Order: sequence, then C-alpha cells, then structure tokens
Amino acid sequence: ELIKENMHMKLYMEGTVNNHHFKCTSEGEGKPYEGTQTMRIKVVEGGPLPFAFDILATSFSKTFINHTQGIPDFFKQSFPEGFTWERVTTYEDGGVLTATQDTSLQDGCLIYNVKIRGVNFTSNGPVMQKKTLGWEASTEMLYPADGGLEGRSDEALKLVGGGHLICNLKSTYRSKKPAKNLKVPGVYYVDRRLERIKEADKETYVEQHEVAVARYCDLPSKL
Amino acid sequence: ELIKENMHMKLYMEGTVNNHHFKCTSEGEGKPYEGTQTMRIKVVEGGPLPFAFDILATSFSKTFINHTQGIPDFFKQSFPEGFTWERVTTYEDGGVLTATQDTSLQDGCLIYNVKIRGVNFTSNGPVMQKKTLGWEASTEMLYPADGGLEGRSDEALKLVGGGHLICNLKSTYRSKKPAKNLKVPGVYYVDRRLERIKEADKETYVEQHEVAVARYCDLPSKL
Repeated sequence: ELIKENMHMKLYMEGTVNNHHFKCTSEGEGKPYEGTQTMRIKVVEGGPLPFAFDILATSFSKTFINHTQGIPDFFKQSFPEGFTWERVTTYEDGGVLTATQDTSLQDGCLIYNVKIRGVNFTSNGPVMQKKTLGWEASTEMLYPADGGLEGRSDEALKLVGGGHLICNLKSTYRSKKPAKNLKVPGVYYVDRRLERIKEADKETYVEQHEVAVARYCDLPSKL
Repeated sequence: ELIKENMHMKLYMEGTVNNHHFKCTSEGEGKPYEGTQTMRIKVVEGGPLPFAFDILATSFSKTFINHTQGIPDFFKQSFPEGFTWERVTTYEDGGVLTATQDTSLQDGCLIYNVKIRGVNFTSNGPVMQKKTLGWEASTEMLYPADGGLEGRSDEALKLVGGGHLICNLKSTYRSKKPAKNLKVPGVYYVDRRLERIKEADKETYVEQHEVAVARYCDLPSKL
C-alpha cells in the first residue's frame, strides 16, 4: 500500500519563540501501524535555543498512530494528497505556542513542513530558564468538526525539583483528499507517550521517540 | 474497614448559574472498589432549572474510583477525616462553572456538600437553550501538586444536531488527614464514564450513573 509497515520521514521547521527566530530539520523512521516512531532532530539556525526544546516536542506525526478497533484512520486515509494540522498550546503560566503544519508524501517518504510562533514565555519561567524534563504520557480526545477533525488534550511538562507545568492543546486536522471519499470516525481517544531519547550540545541535536494508540472507551455502559 | 464493598452517600448542593439560584439534594449507593455508583438527584429550589442539568453532572464522588494495577488511592485513604475538592470548568463558547466540595464521613454514610457558581452562559448557547445530550467518556490526568492532588481534563458535551461543545476542567483535591500519613501516588489517569439513567419533570429529578477506573499508562516506555 501507500502507507507501508515501515516509513521514513523528513521534516523542516521554522519559527520564532519570544522573538528568537530559529530553524530545524529532522529525519525519522517508524512503524505506522505499530504506532511507534523515532526522530533525529537538528537545530540548523538560531542555535543554541534560549528555551526548552520540550515546547517544540509535539510539533515534530499523526500517520504513526495505531488505529485499532476498526477505528477509521482519518490520517492514513487521506493519502496520497495528505493532510494539514494546526494547534494552539496554552501554557498555564503565560506562554502560548501556535503551530501550523503540512504533511505530504514524496518518493515513499513522509514530508513535514512546520511553522511555529511562541509568545509570552515569562523570562524567569521554567521554559526560558530551561528547567523542564520531558512530557508525561497523555490522552487526546478526537471528535468530528466542520468536515475536519478536532483534538483536545491537557499535557504535563515535568519540572526540575519535581512538580509539573500544564498546558492545554486545541488541535484541528483537515484532509487534502476530496471530502466525499474518506470516512470520519465518531468520538475517540489517542493515548501517547513522547520521550526524549538523546540530546547533544545543549539541545542542538535531539532524538525523540513516540508510541501512540487509538481506542474507543473500553468501559462498560448503561446506555 | 472504613470504605466497605458497598457504601451509601448523601448530598446537598447550593449555587447560582447566570444569576439563577437553586438547590439540590441527592442520595445513592455504589461499589467503591469496582468503581461504580448510581445517584438520585432532586432539584428542591429554583426548579425547573433554566440551564441544562448536564453542566452540574460532574459536581454530584472521587471515592468511587476502581484503583487498578496497585495504584495508591489518595481518596479512600484520606478517611476517616475526608477530603475536599475545588474545580474550574471553562466552556469554549463562554460559560465558566466553578465548584467547591466537602467529602466527609458521618455514621458510615458518605456526606457531600457542594457550592456552585456559573457565569457567561450565552442565551443562544446550547446550555441556556437546553440542547445538550449528556457527556462523552473522559480521561482525567492526576499529578501531585502543592501538598495535595491536581487534576486536568477536557470534556465533550453532546449536542442536539450532532457535534460537541468542549470544556476544560482544572481540579484540586486536598485531603484533611495529616500529611505523611498518606502514600501520594505518581502521575496517573482515570477513565471515567458518566451517564444519565433517568430524568423526570424537566430535569427536576435525575438518576445518574458513573463508572471510573484508575490506570497507569499501559504503553511501552523506552526510558
């Protein structure tokens, strides 16, 4: 098929957080049906970043989600043309991070193009002070809206000294495939874990891994 | 034992939404270790409510969580003294509903007291127009913070017409038992499902059922 059991991916990112312009590239391979992936990321302009790389983690891959219970896969289905996503991440201590993304397929390779804008990160806050330690696992709830798909989740960023800092994520995903074609699923949930595997030279180079699984609610119901 | 395989509960609630005062009482039973319960509510003042009863659903019992995979139970352990909770719920279309609660134990029966404040529900909104149809299943994330517990989730309220209204839940769970007495757990999640079983006389009487199950993330972790 178009989406094989193993996929390479290539990424290019550009953006400005608190006015510091920057640019990244990455290369990754994953298993789309397993829901596993790995990215090796290079900060190729504006390094070293004056802020925690972790606020960029969730912007480096929806094709790599294990869809199970015959849950229609909005993302896999929209190939070959691809899909886009855009998101607002609202941190509880001021910072807002806006991301827009295009996803495509050239030469059997997945091609991501990402723009980022981060504003209002307090200068003494744990993001600008580089005091974060990766993300906790999370659940995103997905529901049909306006022909596209909407996503919502709360994320917990781990802190130095223990304790977490929370942010809220509103995501929107739109397919580039003709509408009539693909089945949009009902309401569903994606459990994910995003781990930093390796970093070198103050986060100039980062390795990330993600595992992700789609599920209905496994619980019994009186309705 | 203080929390037995069966437990009865009783509740009293005061509050104001969009200026309109009201009072509820309820009573029910459940199986605390099996994570199940059923509560029968009577609106006793300000009936029948000008807003949808759905926005009060989650204010009517953290003691009835089936803590699986040997996760320490902050809620059951706080006994006999009991625990409080406070919560802000923020709807994506205006309204904010904010709540205080005391869970204490009096003669083997669980006694809840709840205060309620809602503002900015727009008149044309599905809440004041009463065009909601219950809640979708939900995942809450819980993380320890400031000598207590904190919870976060996003919820979907089903709407007449299809489609959903989203809201964000920020919670704080403080226990009244002295501090090092308790084994406070790490970061974890609750898969909750809350369902209307029965309504009567335009939501003047409401039967409500909940199934909640605590879990760790069951995804592999490369760390």
